[PDB]
Amino acid sequence: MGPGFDFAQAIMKKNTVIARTEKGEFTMLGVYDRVAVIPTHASVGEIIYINDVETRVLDACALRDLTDTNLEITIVKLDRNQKFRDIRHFLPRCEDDYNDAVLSVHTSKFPNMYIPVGQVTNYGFLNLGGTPTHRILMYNFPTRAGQCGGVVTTTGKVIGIHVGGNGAQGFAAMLLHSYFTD
Ligand SMILES: NS(=O)(=O)c1ccccc1OC(F)F
Repeated sequence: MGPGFDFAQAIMKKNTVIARTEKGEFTMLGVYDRVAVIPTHASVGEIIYINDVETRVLDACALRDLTDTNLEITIVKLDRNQKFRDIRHFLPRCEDDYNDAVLSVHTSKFPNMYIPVGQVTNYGFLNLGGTPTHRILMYNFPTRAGQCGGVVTTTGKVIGIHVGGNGAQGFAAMLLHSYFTD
C-alpha cells in the first residue's frame, strides 16, 4: 500500500522459504548463499523441509550472547542447489529502536500476510516461554503462533524475526550484521 510494504514485499518474494520441522511450519529468512535464520524453538535437526522438499541441514547454530543468554535465533546452512540474494547490507549494525515497521509472514496457513506493527522498542530482556532472552524488539500488535519466523522490516532495513507474543504485544529477535560475517 506504501513504501514500507514495498520493501517488505521485495524481501518476501526473493529471500523467504517455508521451513517445516517436527514443531510446525515457519517463515524462514534467507540471508546470503545457503544461510537462513529461524527461531531456535523450531528445533532444527539433521533434516528440514524447505518448500515441501526434504533438505539436509549442513550446519545449525543456536545463537547466545557473550553473557551466555539465549538470543532465540538459529542460523542454518541448507544443502540447497540455489543461493539466496545477499541482503546482509540491509542488516543493522547496532541495537536500536525503529518507527513504522512491517511484519511479513508466508506459510500454508498465512500466505502473503503483511502487518503494519508501528513503533518498535528496544525492549532488551524478555522471559520468553520461561527462557531468559536478550536483544528483544517489541511492537504493540496481537500476534498469534503462526507469525513465528515472520520478517520485521522498515524501509531499507531487515531488523528482526518474530519469536513470540503475550496476546497484546509481539516480540522479535534482533538481526545484526555481525551474526553473518563469513
Ligand atoms: N494477525 S493474526 O494472525 O492475528 C490474524 C489471522 C487471521 C486473520 C486476522 C488476523 O489478525 C487479527 F489480528 F486481525
